[PDB]
Amino acid sequence: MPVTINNFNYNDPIDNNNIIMMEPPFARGTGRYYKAFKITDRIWIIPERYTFGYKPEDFNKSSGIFNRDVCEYYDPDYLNTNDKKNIFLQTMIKLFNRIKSKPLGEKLLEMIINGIPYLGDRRVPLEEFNTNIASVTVNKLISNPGEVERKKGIFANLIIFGPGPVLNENETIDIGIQNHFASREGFGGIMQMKFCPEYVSVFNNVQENKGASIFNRRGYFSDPALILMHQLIYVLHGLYGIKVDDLPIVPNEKKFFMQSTDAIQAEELYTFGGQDPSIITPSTDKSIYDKVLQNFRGIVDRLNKVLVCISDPNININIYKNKFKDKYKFVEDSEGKYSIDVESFDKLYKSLMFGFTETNIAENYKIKTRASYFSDSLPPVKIKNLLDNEIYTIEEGFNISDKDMEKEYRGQNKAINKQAYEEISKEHLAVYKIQMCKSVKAPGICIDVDNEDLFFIADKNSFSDDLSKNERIEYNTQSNYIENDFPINELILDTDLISKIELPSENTESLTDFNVDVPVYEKQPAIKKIFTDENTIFQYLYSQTFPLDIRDISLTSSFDDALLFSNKVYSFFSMDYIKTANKVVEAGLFAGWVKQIVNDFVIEANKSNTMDKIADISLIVPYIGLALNVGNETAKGNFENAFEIAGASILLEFIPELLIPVVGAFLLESYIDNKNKIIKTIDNALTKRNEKWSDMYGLIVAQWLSTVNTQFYTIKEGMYKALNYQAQALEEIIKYRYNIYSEKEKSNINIDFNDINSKLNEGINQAIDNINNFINGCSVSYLMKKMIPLAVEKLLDFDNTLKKNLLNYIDENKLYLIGSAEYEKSKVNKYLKTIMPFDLSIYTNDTILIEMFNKYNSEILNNIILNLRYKDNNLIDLSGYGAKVEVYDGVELNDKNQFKLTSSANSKIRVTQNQNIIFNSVFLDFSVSFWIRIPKYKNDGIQNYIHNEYTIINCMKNNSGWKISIRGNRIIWTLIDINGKTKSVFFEYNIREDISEYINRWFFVTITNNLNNAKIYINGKLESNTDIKDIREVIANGEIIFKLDGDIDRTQFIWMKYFSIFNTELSQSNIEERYKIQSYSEYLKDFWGNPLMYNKEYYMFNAGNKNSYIKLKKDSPVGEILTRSKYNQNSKYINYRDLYIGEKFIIRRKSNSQSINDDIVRKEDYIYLDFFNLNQEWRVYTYKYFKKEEMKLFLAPIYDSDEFYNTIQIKEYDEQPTYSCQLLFKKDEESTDEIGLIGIHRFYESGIVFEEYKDYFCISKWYLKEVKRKPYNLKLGCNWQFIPKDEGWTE
Repeated sequence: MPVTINNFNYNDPIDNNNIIMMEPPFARGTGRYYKAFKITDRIWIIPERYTFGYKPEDFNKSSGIFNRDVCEYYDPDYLNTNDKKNIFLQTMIKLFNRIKSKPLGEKLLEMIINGIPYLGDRRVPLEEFNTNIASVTVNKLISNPGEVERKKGIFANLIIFGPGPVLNENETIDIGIQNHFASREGFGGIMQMKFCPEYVSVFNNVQENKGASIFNRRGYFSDPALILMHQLIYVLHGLYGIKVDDLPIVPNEKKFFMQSTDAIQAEELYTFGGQDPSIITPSTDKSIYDKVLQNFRGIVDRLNKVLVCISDPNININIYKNKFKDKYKFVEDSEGKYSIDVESFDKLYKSLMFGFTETNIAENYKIKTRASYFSDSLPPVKIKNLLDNEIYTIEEGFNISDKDMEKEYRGQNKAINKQAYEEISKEHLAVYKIQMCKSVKAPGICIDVDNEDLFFIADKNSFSDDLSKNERIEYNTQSNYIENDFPINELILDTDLISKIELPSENTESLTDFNVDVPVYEKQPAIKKIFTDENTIFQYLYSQTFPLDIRDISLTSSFDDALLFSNKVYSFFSMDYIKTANKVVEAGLFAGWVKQIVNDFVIEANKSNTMDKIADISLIVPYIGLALNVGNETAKGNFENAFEIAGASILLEFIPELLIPVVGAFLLESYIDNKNKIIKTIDNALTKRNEKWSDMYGLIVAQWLSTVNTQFYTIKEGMYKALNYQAQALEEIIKYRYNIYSEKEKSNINIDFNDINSKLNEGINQAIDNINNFINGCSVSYLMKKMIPLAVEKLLDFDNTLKKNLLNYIDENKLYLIGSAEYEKSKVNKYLKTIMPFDLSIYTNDTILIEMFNKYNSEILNNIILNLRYKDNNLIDLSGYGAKVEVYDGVELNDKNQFKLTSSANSKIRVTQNQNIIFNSVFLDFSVSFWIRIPKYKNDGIQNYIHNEYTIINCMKNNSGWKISIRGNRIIWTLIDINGKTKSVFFEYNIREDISEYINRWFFVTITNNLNNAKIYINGKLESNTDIKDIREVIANGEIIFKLDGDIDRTQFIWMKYFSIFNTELSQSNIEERYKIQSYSEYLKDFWGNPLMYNKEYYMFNAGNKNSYIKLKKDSPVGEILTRSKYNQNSKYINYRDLYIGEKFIIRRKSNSQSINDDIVRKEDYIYLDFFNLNQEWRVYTYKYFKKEEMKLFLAPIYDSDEFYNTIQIKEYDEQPTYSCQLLFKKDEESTDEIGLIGIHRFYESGIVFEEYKDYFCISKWYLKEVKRKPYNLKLGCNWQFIPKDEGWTE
């Protein structure tokens, strides 16, 4: 039969059957009875204020509190009269009907009703049903008081009292005697409950978006009749007796900003559900499991031993034995002897522990609840009337589809309903506050902070170290890993407990001994003063807030001034924003000023890709340090620089000390002489090692989740608060500016505040989205980088020791006992090689962590191993792992990451790596990318060109590795194989073809090998490929040393720019992006790729013609174009074109010619390109009003016209990187429109000597298409390459 609610009023006469006057167990024998109603059998409601342990004066509000976590509300005038008691009882009936509606409520019930507590705790022999114990029975009055008093015994399972002296507090107390509890040792007892239906908690969410664009009423409130099932699941645990006590999670209190909280056991963590039960280590899980199993076996022994009761003759035997067997799910043998089935007990334990939880109940009932135990909270709000059927419907609840609210959880939104659910005045709320004040005796600055805002950091005393126990293993031992996931189909298969037997009656004899212990509660002070000077969130969020009674303010960027003056506020935005906000305008431009300041606020709050630079950083929020200052004072300096040089470890202000004990070795002393069972022991040892790997990973994950995410969530909450405060301050300032003036401007220009409020809220929402994404990525990066390697090191050492021990054992015993051994030698040599990969999907289930972990792992810029970059005249790895580099300050290098390597031993770079990261078993898969410049041959050393072999990059550690060699016109990549053979990759440049653009030029090279193929990229394309299909099984273990390692001529020096080695697959669509990112630059390029320089000798080169230059004759000053020649010296071995030809285009200025001062780079600079010929000065001239066609520029004598603007402009006209420039001679400065397009014209120049047929490159309207469609300009007369002279190139 389904559970049935009995409906009746409060003034009904005492029937002594359904409305009795019992005595609560904690009342002992005082003699003050209480009326009590029953809803369902063994579920007694008793409406009255809980007064067992509290003083009568305790109820009124005082300066004290009870517990240091929750915020409390006092009220003495609750449940005063019969009307209030009747309303309480009606609300209880309504809530129970709401619970009974859904099938899951019926499953939760019918389980705390049919579960009868065992008769008698351990202080009784194994053959007695000692009914006279305070944890079983209570006494009820039969006769009307005054002449005759009788007491009869009545059973119970749950007694629901009223609220305590604090309405918010709800608890489920149990019964225990002489400091020993029968509710934990598999027995169970009657339990009480405290409750109040009206008041409910108010929570909030961050990731999601609120329905309304307002923060006056924000968040949600918890639905009544769902707080109740939390207490009922606690009651079910206590009643079934599995409320085992074990290691708590103590909050650390060794610092001045730590949270103070009472210890919390696993009972409060196993029922809240979600990701919280994952901070409970599997060792503690198995310990609890074993304790529960042992207790149940003990009760099996007691139940099989008991045979007669000597207290109440009315009690039967066989029916009670059958009922207890049904309750505990035992197995009855044909001889009447009970037992325990391991699978049945495991199923029961999982169903009772993981099967029911608050998150699952909320998801089933479609009710909004919090995300985790460690989360935000808000002051509570009451409900005006829970009985009015227009507000709360027992079929749906707060989400009535009639009023169009069953969507997006609209029913429980505080802002949208806003009318039927009053708030609670803060004139009676008492909270635990901490007063943080400066070291000075009287600073005038003493800040208050709630205890609910500080950082919660766990302590290392709360994590067990069962890994270090010496383990004995034999062929009969298999260890089962207990899961932490509940399939909801268990209850479906159970199907409403059809097989349960009807419970026996509740009429037994009365009790005699009623001695039982009762708790005593005491108040605490609510003020705690500490002296601190380390500025943090608690010191910035207060300075960002202005007093309520002030009217006019003015933002400023001085935190010291913000603390000193209450008039000003602190703003971490830009100085232009501060100036705009401080500006004062007139009535004419008020609307324009308002729009401008709102747009500026939105743009300033929306920033995600600041300082787009070649560096490998995806996203960053550049005002977190300026707004919060969390860590080692990240506010000062550059947050971007600090992040890029310190990794993700700079935000946190307390680095946890990990607990990674060394795991104990195995004791495989089974000593089986025959029956070849040693293989079973070996396999069991391997499985046990796997389980220990899993346990260590779980421990690391639990500690991470307990500390790091908590601190980062506090950071995110502070960010939300700061942004909201800034928006509110801006709106208040705008309102004051509007209100300052008289009615004239109000009538002339009209504006409403709702539009600007909505715009500001939208901006805040977008900014919070970006900040949340950044913080989540940072947290996952820290987890994957700074914690796992230590664990994998410890497990690798343990694996080595275990392999040695197993090898010694097998050699000493089994090698002689059994001939066949090579199979298990191969097993112990191969299986113990590969490590178990990490995977968060096994140790966590909720999508919030998994999705961002997957995104981080899919990201390609988070897989750097050996990020080599220049930073402060030193080489520091930017990968974040931390590698030791040995260099001195004597050497001098350019800032833009330039390395020069030669045969001299003076230049020495030593790198020691932390190659203990999760290893790559397959290997044969990586990439190496770098930028090279190589010298040129000087027609000397044919042996050097042909025979010589040299290299600068190598990895030779265990006589098998890989290296990259460079020859004269060759690129080689050699890898070694354990067998003896070697595979090599060859590439070369054509030099007899007379076409070359790589020689003495920067060139990007990438080598990428996978299991299938090894590929070479030099320009983003494939030219030469060869197969590496052979399985090499050679892994790079040692260091890589950068040196030629050969004493040769000093004339050779190799230039290197950017070394990056990836252990990740780089197949395609990433190499080209890397090329573009690392080659993109604002400045201009030389012939080879160096920055364009001033006062540098230059010569003409264009891709249109291979032989053209400008030369001025030594005898006579005439400049013109002649054809180029080859090298004058004859050399049949090799030949090349001539380069050091023509006249220089030096930028010589008489005012500043030597020691030019550092200037400021500006786009489209005004540069004059004129050269000097000894004492003759030339002038570049063009006839302003030219009427001819194809007219050359004039090299004229000196003219006294310099104030006129005949400047030359330089730019680019192609998207992809190149080595060329675009020159322009703009005669009119304000020519905002295009004067003309490109024109290549065949021209018969009117030369006196001869009519030269040239291809002149002028501004003509005959080739509009090229520079109108704007492709990548590679071939044109608009190249104008500037080729300097340097000692690297020998004439």
